[PDB]
Amino acid sequence: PEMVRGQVFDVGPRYTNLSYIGEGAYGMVCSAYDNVNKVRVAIKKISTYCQRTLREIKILLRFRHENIIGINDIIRAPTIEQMKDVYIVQDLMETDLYKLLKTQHLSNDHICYFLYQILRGLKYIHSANVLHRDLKPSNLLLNTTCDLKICDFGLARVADPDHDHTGFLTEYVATRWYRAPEIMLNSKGYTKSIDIWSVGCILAEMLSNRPIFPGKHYLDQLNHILGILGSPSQEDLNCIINLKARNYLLSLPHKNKVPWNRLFPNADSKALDLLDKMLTFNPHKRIEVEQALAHPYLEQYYDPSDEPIAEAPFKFDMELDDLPKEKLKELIFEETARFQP
Ligand SMILES: *CCC(=O)Nc1cnc(C)nc1
Repeated sequence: PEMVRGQVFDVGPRYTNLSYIGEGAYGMVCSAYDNVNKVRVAIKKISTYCQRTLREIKILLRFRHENIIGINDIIRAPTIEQMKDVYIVQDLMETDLYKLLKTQHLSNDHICYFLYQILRGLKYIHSANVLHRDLKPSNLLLNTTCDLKICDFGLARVADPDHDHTGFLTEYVATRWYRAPEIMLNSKGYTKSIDIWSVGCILAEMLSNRPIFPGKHYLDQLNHILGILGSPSQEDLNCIINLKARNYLLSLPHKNKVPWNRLFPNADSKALDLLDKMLTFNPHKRIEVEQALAHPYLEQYYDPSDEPIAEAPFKFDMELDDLPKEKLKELIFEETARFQP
């Protein structure tokens, strides 16, 4: 079996000429030559498993969309007893939006096209009643021709708006700078509006190459958001019934709105109108994915007949959070069976 940086990376004879790329949310990621399809591919090693691995595999195997990364193949031992590592093989993409924004200024045309493809993929995900819940530049892959694919469904959930409410300062898992204000106030992140806020943050980041709300800890994230949107209105406060959340907001000094054209003096005006609508404080007033696609900023691309939806809503058969470790390993084994000879 092949080794990389002193660690086993056992992808069978189909995949050769490994090159170490880095670490991801799962572990070691390499590229390799696929001797069947005659292209280099990306392979990630997954090494007591995590429910996030099963979630990712089940979703990605069910989804089929141009702007969502697929799973091409899965490598594992032929039996549960021998199964230790699982390797997930995917299209090799030149880069991701995190790397690209650290080095490259985007033209307005690239911003527009990237945003289109993000929302086109998101339309499909939300049409399946799924929330990605960790949209951010590093989860947006790009090829040499700037085709964009959304990746990492490890924190995804089925939408559940009727059970979205929670108390003030409830802990949350998803990446801090991309969290909607309501996560810190009264929301579990079980509604589609959670993902639109992340997309808004990504749009702002494409406009300036800097994250718009770089909070350094949980409540600092909310104070960055309020420092630009300004104090919420009476009406938007009245929507927050929880007293600890409400009263926290009422305790703050008045903050003025920072106009988008002052933060982004080089931006297209239609881009800033759409940004405003995605970065709306009140999640009920926030624009939805289909409205966003229909916004004038995206008029060159918008074509709902070419923005497909999922054939059916997605469902987890069992509730993943209460499965023991043996049942989780057993389910991963079953979900990956279709790739065995
Ligand atoms: C979703 C994140 C991801 O898969 N990123 C990634 C990093 N490196 C390569 C080669 N492919 C994908």
